Amino acid sequence: AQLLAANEQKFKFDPLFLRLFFRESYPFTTEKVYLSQIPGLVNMALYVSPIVSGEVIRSRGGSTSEFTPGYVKPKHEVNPQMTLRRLPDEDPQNLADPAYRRRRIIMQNMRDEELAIAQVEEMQAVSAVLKGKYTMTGEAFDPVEVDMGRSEENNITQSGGTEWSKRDKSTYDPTDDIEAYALNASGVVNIIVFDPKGWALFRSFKAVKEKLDTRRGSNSELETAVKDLGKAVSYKGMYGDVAIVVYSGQYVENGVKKNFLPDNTMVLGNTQARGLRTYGCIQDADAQREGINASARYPKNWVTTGDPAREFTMIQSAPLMLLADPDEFVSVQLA
Amino acid sequence: AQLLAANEQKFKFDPLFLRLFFRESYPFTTEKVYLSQIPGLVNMALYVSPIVSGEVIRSRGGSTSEFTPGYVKPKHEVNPQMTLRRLPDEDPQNLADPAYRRRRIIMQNMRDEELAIAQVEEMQAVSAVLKGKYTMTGEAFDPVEVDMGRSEENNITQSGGTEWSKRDKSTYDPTDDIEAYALNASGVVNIIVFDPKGWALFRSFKAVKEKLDTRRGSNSELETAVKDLGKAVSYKGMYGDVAIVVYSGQYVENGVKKNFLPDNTMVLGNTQARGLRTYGCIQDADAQREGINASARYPKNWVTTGDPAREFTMIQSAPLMLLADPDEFVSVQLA
Amino acid sequence: AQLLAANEQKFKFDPLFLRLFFRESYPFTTEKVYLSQIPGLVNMALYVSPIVSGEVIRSRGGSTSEFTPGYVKPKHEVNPQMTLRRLPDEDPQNLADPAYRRRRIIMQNMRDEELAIAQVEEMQAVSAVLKGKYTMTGEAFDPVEVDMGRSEENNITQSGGTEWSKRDKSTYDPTDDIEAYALNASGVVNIIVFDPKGWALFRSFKAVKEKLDTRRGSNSELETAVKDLGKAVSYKGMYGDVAIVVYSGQYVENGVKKNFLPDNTMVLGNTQARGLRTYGCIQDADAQREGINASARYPKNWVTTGDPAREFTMIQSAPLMLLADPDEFVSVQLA
Repeated sequence: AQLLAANEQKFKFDPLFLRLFFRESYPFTTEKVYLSQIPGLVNMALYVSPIVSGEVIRSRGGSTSEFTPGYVKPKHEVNPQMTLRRLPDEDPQNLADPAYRRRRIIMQNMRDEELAIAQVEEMQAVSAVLKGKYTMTGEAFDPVEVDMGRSEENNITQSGGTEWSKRDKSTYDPTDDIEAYALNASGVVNIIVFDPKGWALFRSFKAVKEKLDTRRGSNSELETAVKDLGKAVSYKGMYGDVAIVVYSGQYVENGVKKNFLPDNTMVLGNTQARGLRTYGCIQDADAQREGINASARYPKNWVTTGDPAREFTMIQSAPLMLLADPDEFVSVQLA
Repeated sequence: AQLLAANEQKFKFDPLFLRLFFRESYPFTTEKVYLSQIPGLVNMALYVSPIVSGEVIRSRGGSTSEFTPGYVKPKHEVNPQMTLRRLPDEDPQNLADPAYRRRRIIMQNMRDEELAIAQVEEMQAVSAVLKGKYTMTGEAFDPVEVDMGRSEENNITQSGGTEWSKRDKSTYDPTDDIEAYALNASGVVNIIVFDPKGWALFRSFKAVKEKLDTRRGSNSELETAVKDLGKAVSYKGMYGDVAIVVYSGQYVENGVKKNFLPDNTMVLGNTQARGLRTYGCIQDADAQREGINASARYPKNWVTTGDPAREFTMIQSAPLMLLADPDEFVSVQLA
Repeated sequence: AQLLAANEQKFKFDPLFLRLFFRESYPFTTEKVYLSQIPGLVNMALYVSPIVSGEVIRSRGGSTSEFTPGYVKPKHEVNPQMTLRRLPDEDPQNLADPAYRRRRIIMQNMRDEELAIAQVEEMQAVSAVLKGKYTMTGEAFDPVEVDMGRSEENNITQSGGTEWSKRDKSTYDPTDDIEAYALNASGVVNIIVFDPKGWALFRSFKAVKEKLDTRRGSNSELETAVKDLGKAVSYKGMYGDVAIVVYSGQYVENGVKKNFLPDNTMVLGNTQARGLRTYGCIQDADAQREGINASARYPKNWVTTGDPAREFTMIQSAPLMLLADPDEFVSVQLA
């Protein structure tokens, strides 16, 4: 089989959430995850006279710790009936060699599952900032609930007497409403990312556009982060001191697509809300022998025999996407 | 005759339609086309338990996976009496020798036939993604039809009820219509290709003019693709968020030049579609003898005798320009 | 461990359907079964002009493709414990060597497995020609439907209108019904395979008994199949231009006998009806490293470790028994 060092991927394709909210990463050296091992936040100074030594500061963080991550693991065959994509300006002379073809196929595969893996921690963050509840289920999985510690005002839906859909589309000003939503944000609101169908309702108000600064160039760094995701994310403009993003990326189930966000929903938060990227041990006998129990991803290649007589490529990880302050975002289910 | 090494062109002049959507290519090592060998689409990661168990991900090609390549041969003769094109910086002195005469006329031929066949792949590609229907006809060839699988919702016709011509050119704003036609796109649209006639009635609205971006163009490296083949391809700027482009491509019929697209017909879709460039095998003795049947093009030359005591040059190809998801585009039948 | 040279079967138990309808066999090299690659039939040649360029035969036509094979892999074990089944007329002194008895028991083990896979293909074939539609399902092998394309009038039921039980066994004659069901046969019918208990009532009509001919010897070679499976094949005699046989074949379920023909069934068809014996790929990496992907059967023997410290025996296959023309038979459901 192939050596473990064959990990030539070097691609950063985090779908709009791992690349903006969960910059920090904390792998774990133990199977389960203990939340109480995060570094945490620090107090003021403990002002003291310069004659006596003071007390030592210790940061612990949170109370509940005993969580357990999901353990997805994609596995794939490399049956050399694979019709290789014709790389431009590649000589067909190398196409004769079975070894080059096999290496090409396994490298294509590695990309295949690396696109297959990103989605799970993607909707992990989606569920994180949608309600702050996280249920993980599945066959042969022992479903687990995760409570992030959210309040109920972070999930207010516009469902009263007056809604954005059943009022004036010309004279109403959505601002007063957006600050009414963002007042209980535990911080400055900075991202008002939209679901496109919901944005269709939002933009219907003209009062948006006479104040919508949709100048090219969000802030000169947001586009430096979002152009790579040219298929799923789009940037509208400035609503003054804040940015507007429309995201319609889709996760595909066994046979059909599905959008990550609920249709008529929007969320409020900030670009600097720190989010944890905790991972778990890789319970591979080989991994313990190579001291890589603490990592994010793990490739493997091996040749089985007898019943499934083939050779396979293997990935496994433990994503338990977390956010430091669940209440830093408020979710409005539009109506 | 000249050998197979006489393939020194290495020029990429595909007019805007093999470059924006079908960037990849899949030659086949079989006479027919099987979607089973197509990698297809990635799937979920399937939350599962630890090492206790594990199951293989298997990617299907759907139900229909049989197709007939569009195999075709242009033929030319090398009659050493044809008048040579007066290229610049071309010395007649090193042209008097028949050796240069022949090697230049054969090459000028070579070019004009890949130009014709390239027109052909573009024609079949636009036929496929203009409505989702697609057909394969030709004299001395059995008629063939291919269904891309386009949904009925992505073939909207403007003529029904509410056209664009009989509205007020000063107040009727087409942002509402473009958004209502882009909602059912199965993906955020960013390329808004127009036709030379249809663009006029669209742009006629004054509300369009002010919001239009024209400052040098600020989309992407697409400008590099546009300025190369700028003859039939025109670029205006940004619709606020998306690219506005007018295509005026032409193809040579029996004796008449005809536009690539019907006049009042618009295409809407993404800048990163997944488009297939499948090819059949090269059904001839020699290519099989060097085993290069899996390729886009095949040049070859000989001198045939007896009844046609003359020399001939062939190009063989077999395209079936194909699209994974027909529903990531919508066809607006304007009027 | 024994190699692939352990192929010593030479046993023909093709049960009355492989000799009579399924004469020709063809395994592919691609995973799916495409009918568009059958050799097809050949018609009468043409009287070509003496000295002229001729025509090349092109024997294709009829796609009807894209059917998936019925993969089956029954396992067995070679624990050298059981007393051998004493082979008639074999040298017994060499039984002292345990290596010989191992090489004998592996053969005996392959014998039962090939009997079982013949059982698989036989209830596949009978299920093929009784209604057309063929459903194959099982654990770890998802349900699969294969539709032959039989018209609704190929499965006439005697219960429709007048049954045969409420008929005089001393005055009524079944002839008119015979030609009535024989007209929509897409060919002459000369086989009337019966279910013996539903055929006793067929004999119950007096006219059948004397109208049946009992001259020793069939039309041409019908006894050839009869003399092989004498315990379950019987040839009753002649009915003018149609030959009467009764099949009483049975197969093992997990531990029990089941009959092949449902009680009240008659089938009418032609001796020369074309039925393919298609076979699928062998999904075994060893096959590709020996390039034996195109085969009907595949031996395999290896040694398992850790939990099941045993040695296994394997024959993997995937029959997809097929009819060129589903309307080539009439299955009258008696009543």
